[PDB]
Amino acid sequence: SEKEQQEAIEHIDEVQNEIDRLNEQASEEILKVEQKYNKLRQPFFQKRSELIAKIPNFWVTTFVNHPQVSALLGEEDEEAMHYLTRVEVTEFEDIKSGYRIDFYFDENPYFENKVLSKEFHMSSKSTEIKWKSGKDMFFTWFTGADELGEVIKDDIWPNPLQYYLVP
Amino acid sequence: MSAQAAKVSKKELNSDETSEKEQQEAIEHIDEVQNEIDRLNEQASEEILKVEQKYNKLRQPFFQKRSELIAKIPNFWVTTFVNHPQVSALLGEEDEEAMHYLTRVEVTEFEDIKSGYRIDFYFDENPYFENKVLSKEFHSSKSTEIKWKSGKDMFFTWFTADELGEVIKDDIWPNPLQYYLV
Ligand SMILES: OC[C@H]1O[C@H](O[C@H]2O[C@H](CO)[C@@H](O)[C@H](O)[C@H]2O)[C@H](O)[C@@H](O)[C@@H]1O
Ligand SMILES: OC[C@H]1O[C@H](O[C@H]2O[C@H](CO)[C@@H](O)[C@H](O)[C@H]2O)[C@H](O)[C@@H](O)[C@@H]1O
Repeated sequence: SEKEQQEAIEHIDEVQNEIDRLNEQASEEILKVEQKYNKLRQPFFQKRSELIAKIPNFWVTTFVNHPQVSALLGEEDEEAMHYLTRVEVTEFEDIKSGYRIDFYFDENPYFENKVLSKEFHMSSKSTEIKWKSGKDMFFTWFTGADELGEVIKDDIWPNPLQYYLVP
Repeated sequence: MSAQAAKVSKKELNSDETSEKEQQEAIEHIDEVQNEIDRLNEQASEEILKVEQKYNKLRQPFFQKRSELIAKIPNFWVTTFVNHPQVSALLGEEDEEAMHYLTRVEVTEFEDIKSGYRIDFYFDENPYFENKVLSKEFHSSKSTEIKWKSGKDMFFTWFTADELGEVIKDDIWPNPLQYYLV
């Protein structure tokens, strides 16, 4: 029994080793699916970008019509957001590495930066905002950072029209 | 006819046609592109579901075997829990004494046509309650009514949710052995 309990635990160790290999294989095959479809989708996101450029205030309105993102938007934040021209989400090619969100802003009284970028690593890198005279204030989320990041990546990004078109 | 044509002319001319139209056209063209995106999302989804079904079937006999082996080791699950940083903190010295009678944990997920998951806790005969199995389901959660013995009423507040359930399901279930040892 003291030996039998010992036999059982070695046997548990071996079964768990098989479990672990199978958990690893499943994760790898899933990740490859995501890597595959991230590549196939890229020409359509590019095209979709060009079309959104023809709808002024597309990204502001999309954000405003999203219950979670709106909770993140103060008065001046939303005014700054009027210079918001384009949002891109790019997942790193291997997917596991993380992703980046780019926010393009037209020339504005708030900051010098053309693009404000937030990167997520699997760790969080963001653009330093070159605020203009006395403008230093959403933009705090900029500097948990991954909740709004996931909302944009996973909710808004696949179908932003779902929010644009629905007050 | 003259008066009718006058009304018609006024209506069609007098009664924007750059910016509005541009917008409306763009929206229709974005929808077209979305349809391509959605088909791709659906293909990926299907692919991931086929991968998940395959490895689920591969994994199952091993998790079955692992449970039967676990039942031969006294204290496996207390030791696993006491060694887990978040479950350990919820165990008083009492709940720990009770968990010595805990022979078996099962986590069963029903995802296909969502019904959440279930954790079943099997106990040998013990001084604290009558129940052979204490279960909890999370979809927001159903739980076994514990039939305490006589002033034995006591972690087991959990059966009166999300965080602990997720910990056991997501952390410990796939590999309890890393806590049992480490
Ligand atoms: O792989 C299955 C998922 O496909 C979509 O999500 C991926 O594609 C999106 C763009 O269409 C990305 O924003 C996202 O990060 C990717 O995970 C779909 O939105 C999901 O519901 C599917 O499960
Ligand atoms: O298809 C049989 C069952 O597969 C899944 O369950 C197995 O895989 C899980 C992790 O992938 C293990 O945690 C579980 O113990 C295995 O039995 C699925 O969760 C079940 O609903 C399926 O019946």
